[PDB]
Amino acid sequence: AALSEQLAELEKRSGGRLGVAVLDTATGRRFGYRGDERFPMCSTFKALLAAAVLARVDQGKENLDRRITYGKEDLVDYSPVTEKHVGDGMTVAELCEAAITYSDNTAANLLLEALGGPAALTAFLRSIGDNVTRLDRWEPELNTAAPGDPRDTTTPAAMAATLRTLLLGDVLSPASRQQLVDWLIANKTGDKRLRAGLPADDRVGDKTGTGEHGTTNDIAVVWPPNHAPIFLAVYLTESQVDADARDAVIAEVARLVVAAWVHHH
Amino acid sequence: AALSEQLAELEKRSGGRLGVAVLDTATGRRFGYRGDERFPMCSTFKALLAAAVLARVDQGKENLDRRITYGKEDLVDYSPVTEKHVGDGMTVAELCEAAITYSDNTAANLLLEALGGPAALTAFLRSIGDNVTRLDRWEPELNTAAPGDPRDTTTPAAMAATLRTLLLGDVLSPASRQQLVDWLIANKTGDKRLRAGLPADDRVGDKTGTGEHGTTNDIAVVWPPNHAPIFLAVYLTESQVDADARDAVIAEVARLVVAAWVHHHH
Amino acid sequence: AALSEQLAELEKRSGGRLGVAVLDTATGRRFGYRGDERFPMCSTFKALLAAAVLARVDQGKENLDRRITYGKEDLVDYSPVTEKHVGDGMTVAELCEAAITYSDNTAANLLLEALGGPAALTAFLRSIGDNVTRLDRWEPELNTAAPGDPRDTTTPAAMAATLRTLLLGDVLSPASRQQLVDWLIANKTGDKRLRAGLPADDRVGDKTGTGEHGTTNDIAVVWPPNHAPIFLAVYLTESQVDADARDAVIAEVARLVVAAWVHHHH
Ligand code: NA
Repeated sequence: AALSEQLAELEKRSGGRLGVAVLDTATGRRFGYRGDERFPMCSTFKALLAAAVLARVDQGKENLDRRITYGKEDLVDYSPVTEKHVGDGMTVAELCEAAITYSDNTAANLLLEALGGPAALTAFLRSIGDNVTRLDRWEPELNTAAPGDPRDTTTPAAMAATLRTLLLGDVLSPASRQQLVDWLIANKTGDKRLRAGLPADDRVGDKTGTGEHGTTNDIAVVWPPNHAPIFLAVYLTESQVDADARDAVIAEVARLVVAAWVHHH
Repeated sequence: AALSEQLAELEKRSGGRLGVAVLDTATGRRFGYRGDERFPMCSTFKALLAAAVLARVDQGKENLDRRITYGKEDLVDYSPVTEKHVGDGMTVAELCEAAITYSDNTAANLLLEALGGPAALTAFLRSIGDNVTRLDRWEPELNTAAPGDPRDTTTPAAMAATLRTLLLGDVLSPASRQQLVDWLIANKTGDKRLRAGLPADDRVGDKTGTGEHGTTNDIAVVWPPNHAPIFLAVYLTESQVDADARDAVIAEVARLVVAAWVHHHH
Repeated sequence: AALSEQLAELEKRSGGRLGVAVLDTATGRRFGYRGDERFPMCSTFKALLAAAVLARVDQGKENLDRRITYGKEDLVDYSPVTEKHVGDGMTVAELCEAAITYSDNTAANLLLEALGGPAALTAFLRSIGDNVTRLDRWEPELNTAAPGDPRDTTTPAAMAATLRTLLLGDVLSPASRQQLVDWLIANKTGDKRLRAGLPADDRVGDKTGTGEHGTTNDIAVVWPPNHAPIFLAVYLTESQVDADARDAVIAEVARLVVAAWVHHHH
């Protein structure tokens, strides 16, 4: 396969370990490069976090309008949205929007205790047939991305399959599926990653992840024109190139994937 | 409200952080002073622990007559009932009664074991719509009550609303609801707190909490004569006065809330 | 009871603490020697781990054919099967077979991950009415078997009753019940323990456990000829004799139990 050889070369240039999974729901075709290896998910877990909250909203156990207040001691790093509402708090819906579109870390911590902690998120994932993904820690510790540590990891194939189930399955109500899609489409953190390499007329929703040990992740749902959605999970870790080059690797994966798919047609 | 100002002055005299929530089920009237701030709940969680046990009994995954045995090495501090039954053990019902009416710490640990741990209690609370309260540790570490630590915390408003759903809603069976009510009414540890400030003809059940960093708590269900229950959750932490004065702060909160309620009518 | 006196003297020969539980499903008779006390499970938990995985297969949330891959660095000690499939991985069914019949430790960790962790296994046991057994750690730490540590423990009576409900109750589908039975019957690690002392015409399935502090365990389901199943949970810890002599204690428990049952019938 030419795409696998292309990704192996791109992986070698990055100096780290690269994981790619593609799921085309029009064809059923799947592609994987290290698709069944574990990678630190980092903030890419926040897409699953909002899904578990929306499921509880569907169950009548949670309300998007419920207001959550907090103090300045509850703020952790990379919280550009929650740092502004120490005085008035934020609603659950506003916290999910901040956690997805701005990768707000404190918002994720507040939503995690709304669920009951990382084990509750893992249990929700087990409840929908994801027997692979696991969340173990809170922010910011879940971003350590140490080699050999299975904590807070997923595989590209499992993540892509889980999002297909979340966005297109019967797990969430039609209202919450659309809300999760709307949040991912409105992401502001991934202009340099998968979105950069995708054709401009593609409708894209995505959630990014960044961690230590040169970790750069991006997960997307892609709607080509008059085309069923394509799910894409890219994970890069242990890489030796700088932050901008790691983003370009993700963008390069997008270009390689699209160019592999123009051959299938 | 004059009550908010009165509690502000009482909070000032306490030197700490005071949290108050009132839930009046006869009218629907609610009141809160820092009702949405997190407080170390300490032993007040044992009311929710017993409810989670009773829910599993209603579930017939648990039996109130089931006997649990333990050794002296399993005893933690302040366990006045469980320390007397190292030889013969205690039933689940006896452990719940000991955990509520005497705030027995080892009894709480054994019941947490019967649940499957603090995360199992949190999961039960999430199953009944409490998205705020969390238990994270066992006895006695859950009582460290460090400022800024969200572990083992609740808010006054959440605890009052959860106590209401457990005692009035249909989370528990009628028999289980009456049993939890009976345990709370039979409490022996809270005579100097909310009970002290309430009118004598009030039917009251309560659960106390005490911890480090000058922490003194009390949650209660109060039935005035010919009156639907009123749920009351009071949390004091970081206070700078001794334990006797902290109990007096809780008793004064009951006096102020009652005085505010009678002024609401006459 | 003579069997109680006999187990008492045998316990003292072992130099440690001995726990025995018998559950005869033909008559309902149950026997216990320290059947209420907690013992470190060690690998005996893997029988419950496979049941929890089989329950999810019944629910359609897991597939026995699902392949799991792992790396060289993921292997822990005592992993005779998993160490040969770093390249090709293994299916869930293959991991359950290795975890049960060879007591493979890495296979158990991979299956614990498929569940969501030790707390997920404990939650499954609470869901079927086992309010006693708890798993807290992963391999190999769960085999520490420190005296007084309630982590990763069960009681003989709870394990026998749980094994009974898993193999004969409505928890699992008949297909997964038969699969769990077939795995236990195919165990390769218990020839020197309970199986050694049982009559040769008995059909036996078992799961062994071994840990530090001289811990030697074995749980079994025993089919005598034309007789309903008998469940037997034997736990030994803090033993002062070597590994072979600890194995011989378990075999002697089987001999003592069978002889006592011979007296029950005649
Ligand atoms: Na004892």
